[PDB]
Amino acid sequence: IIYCNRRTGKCQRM
Repeated sequence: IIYCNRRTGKCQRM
């Protein structure tokens, strides 16, 4: 996943 949601802040695949 590469999505960079500005809400949750999930940009990486950690």
